[PDB]
Amino acid sequence: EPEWTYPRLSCPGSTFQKALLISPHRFGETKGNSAPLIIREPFIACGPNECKHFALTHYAAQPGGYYNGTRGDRNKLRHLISVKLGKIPTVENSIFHMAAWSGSACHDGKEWTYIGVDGPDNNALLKVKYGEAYTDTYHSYANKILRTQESACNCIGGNCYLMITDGSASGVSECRFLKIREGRIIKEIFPTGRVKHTEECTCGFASNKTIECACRDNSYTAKRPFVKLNVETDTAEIRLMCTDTYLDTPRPNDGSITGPCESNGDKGSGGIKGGFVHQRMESKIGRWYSRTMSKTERMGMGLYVKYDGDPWADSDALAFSGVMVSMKEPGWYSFGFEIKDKKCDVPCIGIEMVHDGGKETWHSAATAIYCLMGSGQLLWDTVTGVDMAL
Amino acid sequence: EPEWTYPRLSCPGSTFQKALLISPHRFGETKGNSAPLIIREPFIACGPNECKHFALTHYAAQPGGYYNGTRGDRNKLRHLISVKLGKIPTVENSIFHMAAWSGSACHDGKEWTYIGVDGPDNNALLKVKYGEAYTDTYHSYANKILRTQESACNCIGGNCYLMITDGSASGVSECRFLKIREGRIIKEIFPTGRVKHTEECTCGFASNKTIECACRDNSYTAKRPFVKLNVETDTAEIRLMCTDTYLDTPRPNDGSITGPCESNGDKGSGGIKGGFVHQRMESKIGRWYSRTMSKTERMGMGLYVKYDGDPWADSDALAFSGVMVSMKEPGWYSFGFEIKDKKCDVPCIGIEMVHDGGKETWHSAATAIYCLMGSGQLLWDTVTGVDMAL
Amino acid sequence: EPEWTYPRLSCPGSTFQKALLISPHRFGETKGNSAPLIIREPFIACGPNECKHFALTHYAAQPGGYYNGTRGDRNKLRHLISVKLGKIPTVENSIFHMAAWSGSACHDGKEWTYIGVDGPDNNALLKVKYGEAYTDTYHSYANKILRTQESACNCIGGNCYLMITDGSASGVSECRFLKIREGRIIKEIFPTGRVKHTEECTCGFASNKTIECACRDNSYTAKRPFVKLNVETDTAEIRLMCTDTYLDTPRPNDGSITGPCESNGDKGSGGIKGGFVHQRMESKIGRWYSRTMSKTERMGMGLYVKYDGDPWADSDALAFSGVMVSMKEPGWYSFGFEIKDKKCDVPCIGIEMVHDGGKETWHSAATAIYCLMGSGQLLWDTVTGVDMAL
Amino acid sequence: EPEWTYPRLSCPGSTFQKALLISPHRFGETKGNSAPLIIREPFIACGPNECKHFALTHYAAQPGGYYNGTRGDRNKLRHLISVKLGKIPTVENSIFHMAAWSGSACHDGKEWTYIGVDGPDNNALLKVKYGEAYTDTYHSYANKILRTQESACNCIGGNCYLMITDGSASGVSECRFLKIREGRIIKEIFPTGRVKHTEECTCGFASNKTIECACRDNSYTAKRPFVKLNVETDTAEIRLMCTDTYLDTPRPNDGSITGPCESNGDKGSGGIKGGFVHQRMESKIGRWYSRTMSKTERMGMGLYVKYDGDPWADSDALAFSGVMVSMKEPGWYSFGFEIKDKKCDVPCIGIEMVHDGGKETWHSAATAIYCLMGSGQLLWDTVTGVDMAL
Ligand SMILES: *[C@@H]1O[C@H](CO)[C@@H](O[C@@H]2O[C@H](CO)[C@@H](O[C@@H]3O[C@H](CO[C@H]4O[C@H](CO)[C@@H](O)[C@H](O)[C@@H]4O)[C@@H](O)[C@H](O[C@H]4O[C@H](CO)[C@@H](O)[C@H](O)[C@@H]4O)[C@@H]3O)[C@H](O)[C@H]2NC(C)=O)[C@H](O)[C@H]1NC(C)=O
Ligand SMILES: *[C@@H]1O[C@H](CO)[C@@H](O[C@@H]2O[C@H](CO)[C@@H](O[C@@H]3O[C@H](CO[C@H]4O[C@H](CO)[C@@H](O)[C@H](O)[C@@H]4O)[C@@H](O)[C@H](O[C@H]4O[C@H](CO)[C@@H](O)[C@H](O)[C@@H]4O)[C@@H]3O)[C@H](O)[C@H]2NC(C)=O)[C@H](O)[C@H]1NC(C)=O
Ligand SMILES: *C1O[C@H](CO)[C@@H](O[C@@H]2O[C@H](CO)[C@@H](O[C@@H]3O[C@H](CO)[C@@H](O)[C@H](O)[C@@H]3O)[C@H](O)[C@H]2NC(C)=O)[C@H](O)[C@H]1NC(C)=O
Ligand SMILES: *C1O[C@H](CO)[C@@H](O[C@@H]2O[C@H](CO)[C@@H](O[C@@H]3O[C@H](CO)[C@@H](O)[C@H](O)[C@@H]3O)[C@H](O)[C@H]2NC(C)=O)[C@H](O)[C@H]1NC(C)=O
Ligand SMILES: CCC(CC)O[C@@H]1C=C(C(=O)O)C[C@H](N)[C@H]1NC(C)=O
Ligand SMILES: CCC(CC)O[C@@H]1C=C(C(=O)O)C[C@H](N)[C@H]1NC(C)=O
Ligand SMILES: CCC(CC)O[C@@H]1C=C(C(=O)O)C[C@H](N)[C@H]1NC(C)=O
Ligand SMILES: CCC(CC)O[C@@H]1C=C(C(=O)O)C[C@H](N)[C@H]1NC(C)=O
Ligand SMILES: *[C@@H]1O[C@H](CO)[C@@H](O)[C@H](O)[C@H]1NC(C)=O
Ligand SMILES: *[C@@H]1O[C@H](CO)[C@@H](O)[C@H](O)[C@H]1NC(C)=O
Ligand SMILES: *[C@H]1O[C@H](CO)[C@@H](O)[C@H](O)[C@H]1NC(C)=O
Ligand SMILES: *[C@H]1O[C@H](CO)[C@@H](O)[C@H](O)[C@H]1NC(C)=O
Ligand SMILES: [Ca+2]
Ligand SMILES: [Ca+2]
Ligand SMILES: [Ca+2]
Ligand SMILES: [Ca+2]
Repeated sequence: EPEWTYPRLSCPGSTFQKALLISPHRFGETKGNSAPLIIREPFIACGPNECKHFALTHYAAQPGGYYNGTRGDRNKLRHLISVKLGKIPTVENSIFHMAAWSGSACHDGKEWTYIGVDGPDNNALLKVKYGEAYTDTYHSYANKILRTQESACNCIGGNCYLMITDGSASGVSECRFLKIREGRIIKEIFPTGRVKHTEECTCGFASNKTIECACRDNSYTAKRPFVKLNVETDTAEIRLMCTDTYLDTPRPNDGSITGPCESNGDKGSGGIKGGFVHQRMESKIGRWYSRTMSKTERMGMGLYVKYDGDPWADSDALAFSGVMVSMKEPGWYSFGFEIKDKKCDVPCIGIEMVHDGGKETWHSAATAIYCLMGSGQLLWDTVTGVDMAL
Repeated sequence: EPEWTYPRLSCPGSTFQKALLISPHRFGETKGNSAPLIIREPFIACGPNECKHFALTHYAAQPGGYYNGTRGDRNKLRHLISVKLGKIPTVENSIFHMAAWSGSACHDGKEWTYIGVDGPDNNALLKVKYGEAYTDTYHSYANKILRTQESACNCIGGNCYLMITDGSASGVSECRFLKIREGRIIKEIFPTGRVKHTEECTCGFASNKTIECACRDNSYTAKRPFVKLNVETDTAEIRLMCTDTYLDTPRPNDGSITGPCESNGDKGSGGIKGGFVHQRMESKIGRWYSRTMSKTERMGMGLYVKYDGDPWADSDALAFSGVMVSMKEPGWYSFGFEIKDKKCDVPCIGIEMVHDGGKETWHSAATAIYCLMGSGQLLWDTVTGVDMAL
Repeated sequence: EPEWTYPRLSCPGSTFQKALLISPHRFGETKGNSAPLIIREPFIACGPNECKHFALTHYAAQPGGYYNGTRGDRNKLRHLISVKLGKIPTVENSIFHMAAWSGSACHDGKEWTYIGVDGPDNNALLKVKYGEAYTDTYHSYANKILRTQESACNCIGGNCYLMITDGSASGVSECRFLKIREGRIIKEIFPTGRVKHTEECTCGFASNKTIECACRDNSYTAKRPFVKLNVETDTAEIRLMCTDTYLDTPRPNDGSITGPCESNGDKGSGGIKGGFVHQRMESKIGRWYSRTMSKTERMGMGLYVKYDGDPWADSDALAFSGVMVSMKEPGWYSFGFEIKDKKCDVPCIGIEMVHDGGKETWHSAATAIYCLMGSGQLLWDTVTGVDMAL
Repeated sequence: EPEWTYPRLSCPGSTFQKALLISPHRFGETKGNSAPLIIREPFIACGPNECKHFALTHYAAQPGGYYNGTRGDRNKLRHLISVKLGKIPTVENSIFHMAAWSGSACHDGKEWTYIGVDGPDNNALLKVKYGEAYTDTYHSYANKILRTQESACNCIGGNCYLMITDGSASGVSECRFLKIREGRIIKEIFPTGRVKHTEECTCGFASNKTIECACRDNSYTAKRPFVKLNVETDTAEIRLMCTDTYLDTPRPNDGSITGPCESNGDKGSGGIKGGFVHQRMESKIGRWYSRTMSKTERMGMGLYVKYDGDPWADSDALAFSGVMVSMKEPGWYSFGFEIKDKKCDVPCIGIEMVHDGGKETWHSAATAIYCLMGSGQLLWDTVTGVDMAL
């Protein structure tokens, strides 16, 4: 019989390495006979036995004749799909969980919870599934596009925690946290602090008592807002990441934002979902982050790390760990997830690599995975190997 | 070991919402590489661990060369098929249960029961299959196209109840109920009351004591015949629904059929199978129905609910719960099924959205899913997104 | 924990009915995107939990460019493949058990045994697999094409019995029986009686003590040789089926072979594998057989039945049960198999329907299934629905 | 719960026979609708319930547009993949374990261990994965293409032994052995003796005490270096095989290398990985090897055996056990693996049959399987049946 699940100490290791590429569109050419789903916003969640690869499909394959509109975001056809990690997400392999143009998922130890937001922009609806059953919803509270993590949610003792948000992308977007248990919302958590704009949060456990998320401010700053959730007291505070190594895109030169830690600075309009995962140690806490190689475009992806301290107060640059994606390749969304080993947890970062040929062709993505493994320096970058002309 | 299942209290919730679209022909294009089966009359039936998506195929794929005939109903090629709900029903994903040009299925908590009618129009044969084995048959009794539900049948305590009917579709078709147990028919129940013409009943549990069916008079009325089946005494009775919200298609204007409740009215000729599903609470029962948005065409699909009362006597209009399919998309057969959550049941409605381009091109169908979830109003509607020309 | 398996009493029923068609080539057209394996000699075997559909593929799909040679029999590419019954045997769905141009399989209650013969004609080799492991072989003893049942073998108390044979197709072919236990040959059984030519035997249990097979004489008679295996004493006798209803193809007019029961008669050169399954009752034994509608070509397929008596001595015509395949459709190999219901066994007959366009096109087959179900007369025939020009 | 596995006595048997052909490119034609992966360096590794078929893909299918590069070895796209043995390794059937341009895997009785080396030629990285989790890494030690077995590694009592090597392939490559446990490297074993150049060892258990490896000197000899690894003391020693039946390709004429056993000889430059597998009896051990039928080209594959004796000292020619691939078909890499039967182990040899049409067309491979089964001589040989022009 299955127990609830808890964050365990991390596995030993001092560096990340290239783990695995999932590039479906290597098989999307017209010469071929394969049918990979057009997707975006991939993310991964692992339970005690499998890891699932999730995405939002446009309900189209390549090749096909429904490309037109695949470079949009919300519509009545977007679905949350998954396959077992390491399987190519195709028409036959994928499972379609629910209609949703925004999503999340997480395993509590007994069951999968699936999260999908759909509906009209002025009144969207967060839906929840526990296994195969629809169990609860949540309503827009700002009437300006309710949306969620695009990342794994996080469960502890059967309590699953989920960031949601609502409000103008180019203005105020106050996020809330949901406390979900066996598919049903049992508490809403309103953060305090710097709440102006928080979205597309990437959250993991820093401890058995705290969740941390690095988030996106699409409006005011290239600093990432940084949430701290206290799971023992069901309360949350958000302050900007003080680090000179600004993690959003677009962004100014590192350390060029003058003033106190909460200062917004410039080139802070727009943003990108960023990767963040915890290395939990006995007397240490490892914080691993990812950001675009370009300060302006979605190209390349870098790995950064900082042990200990307070991300709210420390202005120190993050340590640069290595190049995961070269600047000559697309570097879009990235996310954190952990694989459950037998006795310990393995932290990993995934990378969405979008094939963008403009609005006059199909628009989709591959997923690069990096994971904490062994000692040394990160050794090799990743390429999609896709030529969109085929 | 497993035990027999019984209807449970429904899960908490106040409105339906868009769950899931299964739209195989989104990958049905010449430009592509997939092979979705040409099907019609879909329905869903869920068990303690799996929900299954059934349909009647024509034993052809799109694209393919065997379109001719796919706009017909009965032939030697038709087979009851299924995929796990959420999977695209393609040549490879599908499983072929039996030859059938009319079907049903249901889980008793121990095993799947599958039901398929095939054979000549003047001597059809209902076949029962329990798991992998074929176990019993029922004979035509009117020699006018013996036929069954096209929706999930209903199992309580190992006993599965099923509507069957036989007769001219422009005249009399007195239906019967079969009591099946572990694949074998143990009692025929002959309903009393308004028996002139019943078919394509959508049935579900109103309690541990009563099964209710909303049906189709293809001959005499636009009101749906409404079966109450007492499961304790194995007796059944039919009267027409009194509600001014007439549920068949075609139909006249709401509340325009004058006279006592049993009055047939104008626009009786013709019909369509309608969604019906139960919401079982503490000491009240909600009844959820679906009808096409057009009075005469198979376009659109609206949701309606009515808590309590006797459906044989309540002239009251049903409450309009929302638009599931717009008047600009096809709305064909609809059906009710329930999903099993950990401790309670989730009431759902499925809509068949047929792609119809005439007898000179392929003729298949998508399936839209709406389920009780959360509170509020029903928000978004469903399109199939299919271009029948691609 | 699993027990060994034994023949149980049959399920009640007095007639066969059309159960299920598996016609992969409905999806083989060039307009399509599917890839069904080119196969022949299909057969089915069921264990306590699933039923597997077996065949010998030419290691080619349709469409493709390896048709040339698919109208042959033995080569270094022929394999024994299977899928779960009701699944279309395609390149992806099928599993490849072993190289073999002749085969058999059966479940003992704990495990699958697979049988495949390959090698050169003058020295072929019978191979055995127990689950995934190759466990034993058997050698040609006549150097003239060692070959086997093309049908399910039969297990009792963990002992699986298998017909094999060797020798000229147009001359003498003395069959032997193998006693196999957990993948290894533990006894060879040499029949006595009329041993001149016995091949492609279709065997089932007539009792907990006897196996009966109806076989093919390709050389001397259109009567089917009829084996009786005694499982309590590991001994076997073969005599010709005395019945006027000659079951082989080609064949003379019924009852036209004058003389004693063992008389060969004419039109007895050549032959066809014929279907045969037992209806085991308390005080009765049902023997169900199938034979071509044509007396000369492989067209149509008929169902016959006789209760009780001695098939060695009785000259009475078999009772005609109905037309399974019309004479306007191909009727090639047929076979018997039983599905295990919960408390009882269900007898069924399968029919190989070859698409034969000559040697200048592909050459493959679909499988029609009929099964004992309910009372009355067999109601409907089967068609492949395939146009080989597509 | 499961327990650790140990080598068991082999099953009874005296000769190998043709088991199974996996030839994906039989469905690789333009005329068709399949998508087999372009792979090379296959190998098999079996566990207590499943046997897995591994390969290194180039992340492309046939037909497809990414042929260019598929005749190379190392690039960022290469991934270790697998299907259950008997399944066609296509885009949909496959699972992508990790990025790797050199690989291995093995089961300890509790879990799969997967091994993949990727990275720059001058700083490769071996990655260890235990089930779903990445668990450890090993670094280049010569900065000359760290690389591993390309065959199953070897687990006894939870300890998995693996050969790795690093060095110029036209010079020195002193190999090492890694002792892995539950994904983690717990000891490096540095072999003594003839260490000049070892690589691509094919390893297997000779007893509960000793692992034996037949390897490849790509530089100095056509004799195979032969590792004896004592598993009790974790020490290893290498000397060359003395047998006149030299096993590398290219090679000179048998018994033409004159001198003591350690003598290198002519035609040392170049090499190929060879099949090697153990047959463990009461108190004797058979050693089965494979070598290409041509002295200089990668054509054909023959089987050889030698019961007992010391392979470091036995000048005796090995007994020729048969032709598996004719001199008219490709014979590339070969490898040994064992299948687990109920109470004993089944020794097997796998052959890589590469389809080579030059650097201007696709470059992939089939896999032939031979296993110990029954007695006699080895009968039939294997073709792949592929036309590289289709
Ligand atoms: C239609 O009819 C069926 C059959 O009667 C009803 O199903 C039963 O529903 C009741 C609840 O109404 C169930 O009783 C409960 O069982 C709980 C344990 O879960 C399992 O229990 C056994 C094994 O322990 C299993 O065999 C079974 O399948 C259950 O899944 C108990 O924990 C509960 O007891 C607690 O609750 C109350 C106080 O709140 C008290 O009884 C106790 O003091 C205790 O605190 C509870 O008794 C019963 O198990 C169900 N049986 C079956 C076969 O399903 C349907 O509810 C009914 N539908 C209606 C009425 O709409
Ligand atoms: C390499 O090393 C391993 C570990 O020592 C050996 O594996 C053992 O092999 C022996 C046989 O040589 C096994 O002993 C036998 O166990 C049988 C039962 O099967 C299971 O037993 C237990 C549970 O009962 C399980 O834990 C285990 O995994 C087995 O699968 C017994 O029935 C046998 O006993 C009978 O046989 C003889 C007489 O013939 C007597 O011992 C008894 O009187 C009795 O009649 C038998 O003892 C042992 O279980 C194996 N262990 C493991 C962990 O696998 C390998 O054989 C060895 N390889 C070599 C030597 O080549
Ligand atoms: C916070 O989450 C739980 C809080 O209890 C921690 O998990 C638990 O960890 C303990 C020990 O780490 C486990 O207890 C036992 O440990 C002994 C060794 O002393 C061992 O022999 C037993 O077999 C047993 O495992 C306990 O089972 C485990 N529970 C679960 C559900 O995992 C967790 O480590 C904490 N997270 C941290 C510290 O980051
Ligand atoms: C020949 O095969 C076996 C020979 O024993 C028969 O199967 C066995 O049948 C008996 C009864 O049919 C089963 O015993 C028990 O029956 C009682 C009822 O009296 C029931 O309450 C028990 O639960 C139990 O089932 C026995 O279990 C069963 N064994 C197996 C392995 O199936 C079989 O019926 C014979 N075949 C014939 C007669 O055709
Ligand atoms: C809706 C606001 C938000 C910020 C602009 O848009 C996101 C940015 C997009 C992006 O930056 O690539 C992709 C996301 N799919 C989108 N989210 C939704 C719900 O549409
Ligand atoms: C045969 C009577 C019945 C009522 C008109 O026909 C149904 C009409 C249906 C319809 O109105 O679309 C299609 C159904 N598939 C068909 N059922 C059968 C068994 O043919
Ligand atoms: C080899 C003798 C036998 C009788 C002519 O041939 C069978 C007849 C063929 C047939 O009658 O259709 C098909 C069988 N695949 C074949 N068996 C083998 C092993 O090739
Ligand atoms: C790099 C040294 C080694 C020996 C020549 O190369 C091998 C030659 C092999 C060969 O001879 O065909 C192909 C192997 N895939 C390759 N291995 C790697 C890691 O590239
Ligand atoms: C459809 O089939 C009928 C016969 O069944 C045939 O007469 C008709 O021409 C076919 N239609 C087309 C468009 O080919
Ligand atoms: C293969 O790729 C190289 C560059 O990587 C390119 O120069 C060459 O032309 C390509 N070959 C073909 C046949 O296109
Ligand atoms: C698709 O783009 C076309 C241009 O090809 C444009 O006319 C239209 O806005 C879009 N239509 C749909 C259905 O997406
Ligand atoms: C296939 O048939 C061709 C004719 O197209 C003939 O030349 C030859 O005998 C056959 N070849 C193979 C490889 O089967
Ligand atoms: Ca920003
Ligand atoms: Ca009507
Ligand atoms: Ca004959
Ligand atoms: Ca050499």
